[PDB]
Amino acid sequence: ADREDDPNFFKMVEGFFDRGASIVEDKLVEDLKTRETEEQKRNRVRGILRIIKPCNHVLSLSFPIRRDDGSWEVIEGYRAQHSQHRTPCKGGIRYSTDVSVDEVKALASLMTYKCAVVDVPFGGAKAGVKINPKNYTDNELEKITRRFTMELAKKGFIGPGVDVPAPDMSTGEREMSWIADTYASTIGHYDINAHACVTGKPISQGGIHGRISATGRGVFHGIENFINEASYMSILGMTPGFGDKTFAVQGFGNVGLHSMRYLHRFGAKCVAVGESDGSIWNPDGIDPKELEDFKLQHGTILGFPKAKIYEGSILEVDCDILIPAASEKQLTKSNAPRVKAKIIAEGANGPTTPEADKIFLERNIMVIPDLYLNAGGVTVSYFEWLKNLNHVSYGRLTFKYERDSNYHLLMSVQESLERKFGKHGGTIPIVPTAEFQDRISGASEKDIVHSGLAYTMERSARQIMRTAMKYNLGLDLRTAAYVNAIEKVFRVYNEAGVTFT
Amino acid sequence: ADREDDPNFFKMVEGFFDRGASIVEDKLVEDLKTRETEEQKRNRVRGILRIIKPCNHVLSLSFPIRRDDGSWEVIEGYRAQHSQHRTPCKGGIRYSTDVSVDEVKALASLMTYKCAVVDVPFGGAKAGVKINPKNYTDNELEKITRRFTMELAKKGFIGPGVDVPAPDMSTGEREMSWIADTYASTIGHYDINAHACVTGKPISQGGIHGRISATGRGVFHGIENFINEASYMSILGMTPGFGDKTFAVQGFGNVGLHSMRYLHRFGAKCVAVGESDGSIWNPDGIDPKELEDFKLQHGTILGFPKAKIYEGSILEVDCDILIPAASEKQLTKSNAPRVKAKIIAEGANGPTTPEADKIFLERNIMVIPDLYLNAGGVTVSYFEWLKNLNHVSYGRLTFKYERDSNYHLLMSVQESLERKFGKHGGTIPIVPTAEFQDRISGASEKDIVHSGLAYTMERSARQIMRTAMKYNLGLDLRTAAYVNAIEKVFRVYNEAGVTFT
Amino acid sequence: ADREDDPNFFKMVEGFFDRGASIVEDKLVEDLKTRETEEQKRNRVRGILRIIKPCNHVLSLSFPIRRDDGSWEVIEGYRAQHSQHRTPCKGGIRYSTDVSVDEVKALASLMTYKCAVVDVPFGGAKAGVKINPKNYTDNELEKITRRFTMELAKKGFIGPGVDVPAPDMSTGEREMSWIADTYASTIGHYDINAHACVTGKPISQGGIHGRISATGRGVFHGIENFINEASYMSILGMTPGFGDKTFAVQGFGNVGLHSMRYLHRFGAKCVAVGESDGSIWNPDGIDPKELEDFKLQHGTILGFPKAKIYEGSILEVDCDILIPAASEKQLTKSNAPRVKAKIIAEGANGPTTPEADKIFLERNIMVIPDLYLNAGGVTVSYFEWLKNLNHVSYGRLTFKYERDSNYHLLMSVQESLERKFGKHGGTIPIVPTAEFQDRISGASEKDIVHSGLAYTMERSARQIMRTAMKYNLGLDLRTAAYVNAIEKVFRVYNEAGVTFT
Ligand SMILES: NC(=O)C1=CN([C@@H]2O[C@H](COP(=O)(O)OP(=O)(O)OC[C@H]3O[C@@H](n4cnc5c(N)ncnc54)[C@H](O)[C@@H]3O)[C@@H](O)[C@H]2O)C=CC1
Ligand SMILES: NC(=O)C1=CN([C@@H]2O[C@H](COP(=O)(O)OP(=O)(O)OC[C@H]3O[C@@H](n4cnc5c(N)ncnc54)[C@H](O)[C@@H]3O)[C@@H](O)[C@H]2O)C=CC1
Ligand SMILES: NC(=O)C1=CN([C@@H]2O[C@H](COP(=O)(O)OP(=O)(O)OC[C@H]3O[C@@H](n4cnc5c(N)ncnc54)[C@H](O)[C@@H]3O)[C@@H](O)[C@H]2O)C=CC1
Ligand SMILES: NC(=O)C1=CN([C@@H]2O[C@H](COP(=O)(O)OP(=O)(O)OC[C@H]3O[C@@H](n4cnc5c(N)ncnc54)[C@H](O)[C@@H]3O)[C@@H](O)[C@H]2O)C=CC1
Ligand SMILES: NC(=O)C1=CN([C@@H]2O[C@H](COP(=O)(O)OP(=O)(O)OC[C@H]3O[C@@H](n4cnc5c(N)ncnc54)[C@H](O)[C@@H]3O)[C@@H](O)[C@H]2O)C=CC1
Ligand SMILES: NC(=O)C1=CN([C@@H]2O[C@H](COP(=O)(O)OP(=O)(O)OC[C@H]3O[C@@H](n4cnc5c(N)ncnc54)[C@H](O)[C@@H]3O)[C@@H](O)[C@H]2O)C=CC1
Ligand SMILES: Nc1nc2c(ncn2[C@@H]2O[C@H](COP(=O)(O)OP(=O)(O)OP(=O)(O)O)[C@@H](O)[C@H]2O)c(=O)[nH]1
Ligand SMILES: Nc1nc2c(ncn2[C@@H]2O[C@H](COP(=O)(O)OP(=O)(O)OP(=O)(O)O)[C@@H](O)[C@H]2O)c(=O)[nH]1
Ligand SMILES: Nc1nc2c(ncn2[C@@H]2O[C@H](COP(=O)(O)OP(=O)(O)OP(=O)(O)O)[C@@H](O)[C@H]2O)c(=O)[nH]1
Ligand SMILES: N[C@@H](CCC(=O)O)C(=O)O
Ligand SMILES: N[C@@H](CCC(=O)O)C(=O)O
Ligand SMILES: N[C@@H](CCC(=O)O)C(=O)O
Repeated sequence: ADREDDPNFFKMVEGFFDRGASIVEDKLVEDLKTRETEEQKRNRVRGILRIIKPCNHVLSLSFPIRRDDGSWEVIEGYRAQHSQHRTPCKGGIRYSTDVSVDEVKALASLMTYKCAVVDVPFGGAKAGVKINPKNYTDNELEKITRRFTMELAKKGFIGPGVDVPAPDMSTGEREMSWIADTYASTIGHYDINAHACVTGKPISQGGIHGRISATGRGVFHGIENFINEASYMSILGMTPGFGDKTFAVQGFGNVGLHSMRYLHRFGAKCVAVGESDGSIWNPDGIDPKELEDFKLQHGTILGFPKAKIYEGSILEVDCDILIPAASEKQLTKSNAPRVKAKIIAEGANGPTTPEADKIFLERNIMVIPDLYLNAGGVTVSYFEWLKNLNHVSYGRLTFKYERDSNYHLLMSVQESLERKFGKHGGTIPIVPTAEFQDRISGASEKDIVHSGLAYTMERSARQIMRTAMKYNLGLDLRTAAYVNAIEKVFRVYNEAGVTFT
Repeated sequence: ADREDDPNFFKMVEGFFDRGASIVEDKLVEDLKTRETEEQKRNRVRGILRIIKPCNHVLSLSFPIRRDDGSWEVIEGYRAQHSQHRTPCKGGIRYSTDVSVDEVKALASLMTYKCAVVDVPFGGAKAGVKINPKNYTDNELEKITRRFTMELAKKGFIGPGVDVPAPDMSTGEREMSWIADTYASTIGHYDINAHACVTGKPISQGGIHGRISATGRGVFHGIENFINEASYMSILGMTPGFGDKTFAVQGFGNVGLHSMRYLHRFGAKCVAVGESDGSIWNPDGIDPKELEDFKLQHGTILGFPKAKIYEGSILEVDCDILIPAASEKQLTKSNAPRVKAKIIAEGANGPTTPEADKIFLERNIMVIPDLYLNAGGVTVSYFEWLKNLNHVSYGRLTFKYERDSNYHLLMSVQESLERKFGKHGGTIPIVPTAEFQDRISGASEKDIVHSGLAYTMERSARQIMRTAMKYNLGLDLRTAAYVNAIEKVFRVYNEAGVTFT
Repeated sequence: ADREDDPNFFKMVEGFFDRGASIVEDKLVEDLKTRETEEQKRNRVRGILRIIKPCNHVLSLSFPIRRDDGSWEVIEGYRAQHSQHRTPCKGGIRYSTDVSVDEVKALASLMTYKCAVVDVPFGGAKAGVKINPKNYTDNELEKITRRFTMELAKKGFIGPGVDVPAPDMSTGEREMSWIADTYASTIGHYDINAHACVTGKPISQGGIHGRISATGRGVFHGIENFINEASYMSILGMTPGFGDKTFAVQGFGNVGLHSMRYLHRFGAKCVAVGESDGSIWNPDGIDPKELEDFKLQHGTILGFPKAKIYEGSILEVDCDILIPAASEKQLTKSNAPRVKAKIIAEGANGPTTPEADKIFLERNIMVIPDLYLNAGGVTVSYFEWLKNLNHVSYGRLTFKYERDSNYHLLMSVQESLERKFGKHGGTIPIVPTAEFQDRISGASEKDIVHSGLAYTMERSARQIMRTAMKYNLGLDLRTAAYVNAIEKVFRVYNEAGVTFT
C-alpha cells in the first residue's frame, strides 16, 4: 500500500461511477420520455443512480476452524453483493489479509459494471477470506473454503440462481472444486443445477475449457482491439500491431502468466515480470514457458537464469505496455508520473487510482480500464455457468451434422457446377480448406469459449470506442466504460417499478 | 455521545466478556476432565472463548424505498447474528441514526449473554435501520420495515427457526406487526410457524400478554431481588424494601414508562424523567399515569404541570435508584463521579461504559447489569415465541379442569373431615381463599407471563448472587453475570465437536 | 441360470473393473503430478479406485400393493446408486424375479462405466422390482410402478437432479409414462424440470425421438465401427462390411427387435431369434417386420411360418454375429466353447461371464463389450434428459434460419460466379443436392438423436480401439473399455478433494 494516494477502495470506484453518472445523466433524462417531463426525469434518474452505487448486501463471517495442530482459529470472511438487477450475482473469492469489507464492497461493485460492460447478465458480487493462504496447510485451506461455502450458502450468498462465486487472488480451480462439492453434497443436494453455483471449476467438475486462461486471453483481445486502431495509436505515437511491442506484467498469477503467454505468442515481447517479492528483467525478451517452468519448480520468479533480478519498481520498467495483474491501488499519485510506458492494460481489479488516471490522461498514456479488459474472466465463467445449466458438453448433439450438412452443402456446389459443365468440363472437386476442415463439424467447447470471448471483447470494445468518440473522452476509456455500464444497469431499474412497493 | 469516554461499543462488551473469561477460565479448565489434561484444557478453553466473542454473521443492507414525495432514498440497515449455539437467534430491531455495524455487533453479542443469563435458548442477534424515524411518515416507515424484512428474510436473517427479531429503540408493536405480515404473506407462506418469526407482536397478531411492559416489569423484579437482600443493602447503606426509595429514569420509552409504572406501584417515588429533549423534576413524586397522559397528548414530557423542567443532567439527579432506559454509553468516565445515587438499574442496553463501572465499584454504587435486568424483554418474547409454536392461547385446554379438579380436591379434604367428625361435629366447608378463587382454574396467559418472568428474574438473580459470592465480586454484578453467561454458552460448544469438521 | 459358472453379478463386474484397474494404475500414478511423488501416488490411486468399485447407496423396498382381487401383496424392490461423481444418477428399472440386490448392485455399477464409455455425465444406477410382470394385470402393474416411484422419490432415489430412471427388462414407455406422471403430479409438483426425472418416456410425455430403438441402433453402430476395421477382421478371418454376414439374437425385446431391424437393413441377415420359451431358425434369413407382426399378433416367436423351431441353444447357432439381448450371465465356462460364431455383440447387460471371456479370447472370438455397445440406450436417454431441460422440441427456433441462411449462402456462391462470368457465361444455378434438401433447414430432433448417437458410438469406439492398441489388449475390448471408464471416472475424484472432509 502507498500512503500519499491510498484512497478508500469502494469510494474510489464510486468516484469512477459518479463521473460516468454525470456524463450520461443528460442522455438518461433524454430518452426517458415519461409524462413527468421536467427535471423530475433528472431526479428519477439521480435517484436510481443513488440506488445503484451502494452495495445491496454485505455478509460478514467470523467462523471457527480447528487448524492442523489441533488448535482453534477464527476466520474472518466477507461477501458483498453489489447489485441484483441481474440474478444471480457473480464475482470471485479472494484470499488475502488485505481483505476488508471496503475492498470486497469495492470489487463487488466492479463486478456489477464489469458484467454490464461485456453484457453478462449477472449482478456484481465478491468475497474475501482474510487469511494469508501461504500460512495454512492444504488440509486447512480445504476445511476453510468448505466451511466458508456453508456459511455463505446458509445466509443465501451462494446459489446457482442467487450468487455464483469464482476464483480470484490466491484461489483457483482447487478452491472452486471444493465450493461445488460442499454445496452439491449438502444444501444443494436436490438442486439439479447445483454444480452451477460456482465457476472456475476444474474441467472434470463441470468447468469450461480455457477458463483459467480466459481472463488473460481476454486481456490479449482487449489490448488488441485498441492497439490495432491507429486513431488511438496516432494519439500515443505508436505503431499499430503487436509485432514490435514490449510489455511488462506486475504479478504472475492466473491473469499475469496468461496475459504474458497470449501476447508473447501473438507478437510482443515480455521485458519484466513482477511478483510480491521482486521483479525480473531482460530487454531481449522472457519466454513464458521457461519462466513458468521455473516458478513451478522453485516457487519464485526471482533468480531466473535468462533474466536479471530488477531492482526498482516493476511498474516503472521501460516498455510499451504495462499490465498490472496484481492487487489494486498500485499506480498512484506518486509513482504514476514515472511510468515510462504508453499503454496500461489493467488486468487486475482497479490497480490504478483516480489520481493516477489524471496523470495518465495528461501524459497521453492510454489506460485500458479494468471494467473492459479483465471481463474475460466473468465472460468465460458466464459460459461455464450456461454449460452447467445446459448439462451438455457443447457441440456434442450436432457435430456429425453441421459436419455432414456442410459436406452435403459442398456436394451441392459441386454437383451443380458439374451439372452445368457436363461430363466434359471435368469433375470439379469442392473441398474444405485446411482452415475449414478444423471447423467442418462446427462448434466445440474449445472454440465457443474462444470466439464467444473474442466476440464480446471486440463488440464491447467498440461499444466503448463509440462512447469515447461520442462524449469525446479520448483516452479516458475508463469513464467511457462506466458510461456504458451505468446506462445498461439503469435500463433495468427504469423499466421495472424499481422496487416492490 | 461523550468524548472522553466513548469506547467502541462491540469492544466495550468484549471488555465485559474478557473479564468474565478469566474469572471462570480456571473453573472451565477444571470441570473439563478430558483425556488431554494439560493446558490444552486451557487452550481448548481459550479457543472456544475466542470463538464465542466475535459475531458469527453480519448482514449490511443498502435497499431503496420510494419516499412519500415520489423520490427515491437508500436505507442503510444491519443485522448481526452474534452466536448460534442456540438457534434461533433472538434480538431486536433498532431505528436510529446512531445505528452502526459496531453498535449492532455489540447489542447482538449482549443478546447472546442476556439470553444465557435468563436461560432463554436463543443465540444473540440485533439489527438497526439507520433512520431517524420521526423524519418519515408512517406509510414510509411501513414500506421501510416491510422491505427490510424481505431483504433480511431472503439472506436468512429472519425466520422462526433461524432468527426472531423483536422491538427496540423507536420500534414497537406496529413494526413487529408488519414484520410478521410480510414474512407470513410472502416467504413464509407455507410456514405453519410463520408468525413465530418475530416477537413483540400485537396481541391480535400472535403476541403474548404483557410483552410491552415485560421488559419494565422485569426491571422491577431485578431491582427487587437485590434491594431485598440486606447483604447488599448493608453495603450501600440503604434500607431493605421499596417503601421509601426515590428513583429517576432517563428515557420514557417501553423500558422507561413501564419501569416507572412498576416501581411507583410496588413502592418507591419517581423524582425525575429524562428524554432526548430534557428532563422533568419533582422531589415530591411524579405519577406515571399523569405523565404518560401528558406525553400522549403533547408528545413531550417537558412542561409537565406537576413537575418543572430540570436544569442539568438527569443521570445526576439526587435519588436512590438510577434507571437509564435510553441509548447506550450514557454514564462515562466523566459524569460517573457525579451520579448522586446508589443503585444503577441498567434498563437500556449497555448504558454504562467500563470506566464508569470502575468509578461505581470504588464509590460503592451497585450497578445491576444490563444482562440480567432487561432480560425481561427477551424472556417474555421467548414466551411469545413458544405461544406461536404451541398455537394455543395458554391455559385454554385445562381451565375447567384444574378448576373442577381443585374443587374436587377441596371436596376431598371436606368429606374426609366430615367422614371423621360425624354429624355432631358439624359440616366443614372447605372453600378457596379470595386469592385462590382467582387461580382456581389455573394458569391463564396473563399469569404465566408474570410468574414465568417473575420466576427467572428470581432464579437468575440467585445464580448471579451465588457467583458474586463465590468468586467474591461483591457489587461487581456485571462480571458476575458474564461469568454465568460465558459458562452456559461454553457448555454447548464444549460438548459438541465445536464445528462440523 | 447356469450351474458351473454362475458367479456373483456384482463381483463379476468388479472382476472386469479390477482388470482395468491394474492396466491403467501405472498411468494413473504417472500423470498424477503431485508433490507426494512416491508409490503413495499409487496408494491414493488405490484408494480412489477402492472408493469407485462399491455402490454408494442401495435402497431396499417392501411396499404393499393391493392386487385386483382385493387382496394384499408385498412387493420387493431395490435401487442401487453406484457412483455420484456425476449427478444425476442414471439407469433403468428392471421387472423380473431374477431381481436381487446383487444383480441391481451389478447393473448400477455397469451404468457408471457405461456412461463413462460414451461420455454421458451421469453416475450409474439401476433398479429392480421383484415381480414376474406377466402375472399382474396392467392395472396392478400401474399401481406397482406408481407406488415404487413414490417410495423411491421420498428416499431420494429419483429426481431430475438426483437420479433419472429409464426402461429395461419388462419395462418400457408405459412404465416410464407412469413414473413421470406420479412425480410430476406429486412430489415434483413445483419442479419445472419434473418430467426430466425419467427417460424412455413416450414422445407425447416428453420423450425423445428414436429412444425405443436407440439402444438397438447403437448396437448397429457398435458392430459397424469394428466390422469395418479389417485390422480386427484380419484377426477374425472375416470380411470387412455387413453385406455378407449372418447373425443371431437371443431375446426379441427392445434391444433384440431393433438390433435385428438395424442390421437386416444395413446389410446382414438374421438366422435365428431366441426368447424365454425357445428359438426359431432359418438360414435363408428372417424378416424382422414379419416376425414382429407375428409376435404382436400371437405373443410368441415360436411357430413362425417362415422359420422352423430351432433344436438347441440359440447362443450356439452357427452364424457370424451373436447378439445376446436377454438377461445376463448367458455365455459361461460351459457353453462358451461351443459358440460357433465370430463376433459377440453384447446387447444385454453382462450376458457373458469372465470365464466365457477367457475362452472367447483364446478362440479368437471378438466380444464387443456391454459397456460400449448398448450405451446407445443411455446416450439417447441423455438426449431425452437435455430435451426436458431445454423445454424445446429440438430444431424449432432455427429451422427457417439455417434454411434461409443456407439458401442465401448458396445464393452467394452463385452471384459471385455470375459476377465474374458476366452475361457471357450464362446463369449458374447453385442448388442443394437431394441429400442436402433434406438437411436444408438443419437439425430436427430425429436427426440429432441419430447423428448425436452415431457420433459417440463412433467417437467412443475409437477411444476403445486406441486403448486396445495402446495397452495391446487385441480383442480384449472389454478390458479396453473399463480402462477408459476407470480413467474418466477417476479424473473427477482426483481433482476434487475426493470427499467432504
Ligand atoms: N482468476 C480469474 O479468473 C480473475 C482474476 N482477476 C483479477 O487479477 C488480479 C490477480 O490475479 P489472480 O487471478 O488472482 O492470480 P494470483 O492470485 O495467483 O496472483 C497473485 C501472484 O502475483 C504476486 N503478487 C500479488 N500481488 C502482488 C503485488 N501487489 N505486487 C507484486 N506482485 C504481486 C504474488 O506473489 C502472487 O504469487 C486481481 O485483481 C483479480 O481480481 C480478474 C479477472 C479474472
Ligand atoms: N458432478 C456433476 O454433475 C458435474 C457437472 N458436469 C456437467 O457435465 C456436463 C457434460 O460435459 P462433461 O461431462 O463436463 O465432459 P467434457 O467433454 O466437457 O470434458 C470433461 C472431461 O471429463 C471427461 N469425461 C467425459 N465423461 C465423463 C464422465 N461421465 N465422468 C467423468 N469424466 C468424464 C471428458 O472425456 C473430459 O476429459 C457439463 O455440462 C457439466 O455441467 C461435469 C462435471 C461434474
Ligand atoms: N422494547 C423492549 O422490549 C426492550 C428494549 N431495551 C432497551 O430500552 C432502551 C430504550 O427504550 P425502548 O423501549 O427500547 O425504545 P423507546 O424509543 O420507546 O425509548 C427510548 C426513549 O428514550 C429517549 N432517548 C433516546 N435516546 C436518548 C438519549 N441519549 N438521551 C435522552 N433520551 C433519549 C427517546 O426519545 C425515547 O423516548 C434501549 O436500550 C433498548 O434496547 C431493552 C430490553 C427490552
Ligand atoms: N393471524 C393471527 O392472529 C395468528 C396467531 N396464531 C395463534 O393464535 C393463537 C390464539 O391466541 P389467542 O386465542 O388470540 O389468545 P387469548 O389468550 O387472548 O384467547 C382468549 C381471548 O382472546 C380473544 N381471541 C381469541 N381468539 C381470537 C381470534 N382468532 N381473533 C380475535 N380474538 C381472539 C378472545 O376475545 C378471547 O376472549 C396464538 O396462540 C397463535 O399461536 C397463529 C397463526 C396466525
Ligand atoms: N431398453 C434399454 O434401454 C436397453 C436395455 N439393455 C439390456 O438388454 C437386455 C434386454 O432388455 P430390453 O431389450 O431393454 O427389454 P425387454 O425386456 O423387452 O427384452 C427381453 C427379451 O429377452 C427375453 N428373455 C428373457 N430371458 C431370456 C432368456 N434366458 N433367454 C432368452 N431370452 C430371454 C425376453 O422374453 C424378451 O424376449 C437387458 O439385459 C437390458 O439390461 C441394455 C442397454 C439399453
Ligand atoms: N411435458 C413435458 O415433458 C415437459 C418438457 N417440455 C419440453 O417442451 C417440448 C414439447 O414439445 P413436443 O410436444 O414434445 O414436440 P412436437 O410439437 O413436435 O410434437 C411431438 C409429439 O407431441 C404431440 N404433439 C404434437 N403437437 C403437439 C402440441 N401442440 N401440443 C401437445 N402435443 C403435441 C404429439 O403426440 C407428437 O407426437 C419438449 O422439449 C419437452 O421436453 C416442456 C414442459 C414440460
Ligand atoms: N500452466 C500452463 N497452462 C497452460 C499452458 N499452455 C496452455 N495452458 C492452459 O491449459 C489449457 C489446455 O490448453 P491447450 O490444450 O493447448 O488448448 P488451447 O485452446 O490451444 O489453449 P491456449 O493455447 O492456451 O489458448 C488451456 O485452457 C490453457 O489455458 C502452459 O504452458 N502452462
Ligand atoms: N399501558 C398501561 N397498561 C395497563 C395499565 N394498567 C393495566 N394495564 C394492562 O391491563 C391489564 C390489567 O391491569 P391490572 O388490573 O392492574 O392487573 P396487572 O396485570 O397486575 O397490572 P400491571 O402489571 O400493572 O399491568 C394489565 O395486565 C396490563 O396489561 C396502565 O396503567 N398502563
Ligand atoms: N416396431 C417397429 N417400429 C418401426 C418400424 N419401422 C419404423 N419404426 C419406427 O420408426 C422410427 C424411426 O423411423 P423413421 O422416421 O422412418 O426413420 P428412417 O430413417 O426412415 O428409418 P428407421 O429409423 O430405420 O425407421 C423407429 O424408432 C420406430 O419407432 C418397424 O418395422 N417396427
Ligand atoms: N474474480 C474475477 C472473475 C469473476 C468471475 O468469473 O465470476 C473477476 O473479478 O473478474
Ligand atoms: N430488544 C430487546 C428485546 C429483544 C427480544 O425480546 O428479542 C433486548 O435487546 O433485550
Ligand atoms: N436400462 C438401459 C438404459 C439406461 C438409461 O437409458 O438410463 C441401460 O442400462 O443401458
